[PDB]
Amino acid sequence: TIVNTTDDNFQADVLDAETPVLVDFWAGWCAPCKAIAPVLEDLSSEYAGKVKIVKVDVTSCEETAVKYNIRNIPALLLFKNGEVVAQQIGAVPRSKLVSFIDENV
Amino acid sequence: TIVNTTDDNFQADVLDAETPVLVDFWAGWCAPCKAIAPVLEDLSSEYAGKVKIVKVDVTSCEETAVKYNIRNIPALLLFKNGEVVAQQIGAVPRSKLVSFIDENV
Repeated sequence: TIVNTTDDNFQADVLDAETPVLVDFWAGWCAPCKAIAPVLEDLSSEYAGKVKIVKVDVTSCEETAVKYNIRNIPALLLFKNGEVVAQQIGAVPRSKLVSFIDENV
Repeated sequence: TIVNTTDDNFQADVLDAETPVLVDFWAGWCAPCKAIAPVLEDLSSEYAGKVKIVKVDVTSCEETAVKYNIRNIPALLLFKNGEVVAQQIGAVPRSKLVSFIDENV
């Protein structure tokens, strides 16, 4: 279960969540972004109930990208209680994604 | 003298030209796209009449960005007679942009 959110739904899907939320900013022209889709699918299942994964398509969500000072994609921002607590900019291997999630639970 | 094109103006502004065309795929949130904007303005004048520079805002031109497999932004694609002859993906210094232009033009 990976929600695709929108500028209008980001409050409900991300900011209002109590489960920590890993937000994936991607675009269809972004090759490294597309390349981490498989690991994000696996991770969404591995961490079910502990972490919610949400995708932001920056083509239709430019306002959201700007609002959170996205400067480069792939960008993965971890939200807790509606605030950004950590981020991983640029694609990294599964092992670094697993370590990024585990330290910031 | 840098033309901002669209999905539907792309053929007339880029593909139909006989002068070589350097296309910069960019977005407003993208930081390296800002990194290279000044040098692009200088190069548009240094190479006036020899290379035309055109900009594609991927936020409103997703179709073009996907069609040309740009990988990430900023993407600098050199076109000659409507075909891509070389490309530089990511920001690079002035000296590498000059060598990129001259080697393929």
